[PDB]
Amino acid sequence: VQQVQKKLAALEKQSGGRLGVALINTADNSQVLYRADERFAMCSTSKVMTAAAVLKQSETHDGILQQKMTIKKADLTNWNPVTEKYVGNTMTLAELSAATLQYSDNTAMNKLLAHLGGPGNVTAFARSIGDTTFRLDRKEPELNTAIPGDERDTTSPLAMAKSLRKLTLGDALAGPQRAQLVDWLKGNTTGGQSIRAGLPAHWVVGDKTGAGDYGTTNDIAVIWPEDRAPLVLVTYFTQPQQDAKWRKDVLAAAAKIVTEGK
Repeated sequence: VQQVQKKLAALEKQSGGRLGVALINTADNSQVLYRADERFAMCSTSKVMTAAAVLKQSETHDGILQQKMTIKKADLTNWNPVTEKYVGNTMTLAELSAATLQYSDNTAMNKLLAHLGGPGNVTAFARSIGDTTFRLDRKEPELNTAIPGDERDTTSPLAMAKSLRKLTLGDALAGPQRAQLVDWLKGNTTGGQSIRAGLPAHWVVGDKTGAGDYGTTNDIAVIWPEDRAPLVLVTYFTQPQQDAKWRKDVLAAAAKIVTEGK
C-alpha cells in the first residue's frame, strides 16, 4: 500500500539503476506510480505503437495487411530471426507485424517504418489517440542508443500505460484490429523473464519487451488476473554504464510488488 512505495524505492537502490513504473488497475482506475512522468528510451517497446499505426490503416484500406514487400539481403540488420528466412522473397504486412512484435525482429520494424513513411508518422498516430509524450525519431538499430539525457525515441511510464490501455481495451482501434493486437501481444515469445516472471503462472498476459544500450531493460503489458479486471503495467529500467548488462529480473520483481494481491 504505502509499503509498495518503500519496496519499489528499495528495489531501485539495490539495482543501481533508474526505475520507472506505472500500474493502472482498471477495476477502479487506481494507479501505482514511481517516476511515472520521467522519460525513458522505449527501445523495442516502441514497436507496439508502430504496429498499431498499421492496424489503424487497415480500418480504412481493406486488405492492406495482405500487402507484400520484398526482403533483400541488404535489408538485414543486427537482429533478423524471421526476416532472414525470406531473403529474396516477400512478406505481408501481417507477417512483418507478427515478426516484429513476437520475436522483436529489427528488419521487420524497419520494413513497417518504410511502409508508414518514417517515425514521424508513428509519432503523429500517437498524437491522434491523445498521447502527447510519446515520440519516435529513428529506425533500427539506432533507436536503441538510450543515451542519458537524450529525449529521442522516449516516453514516460504513465503515458505508455494509458496508450496501451487505449489500444488494447479502449476505443483507439476498431474491434477486429484491437483483437489482432491483443493476440499478437499474447503470442510474444521474448517476455519469459520479465513481467511474466513476477506473476502467478496461470494468469493470462500480453506484452512487448525492450532492450538497448546502458542496459536499458523494458516491458509493457496487459494482465488478466483470473476473472478480475485487467491491469495495464509499464516497467522501465535503465543504468549508468553504456555497456551494462540487461536486468530482466528487476522488471519481474517490480511486477510482483505492484500486482501482489490483485
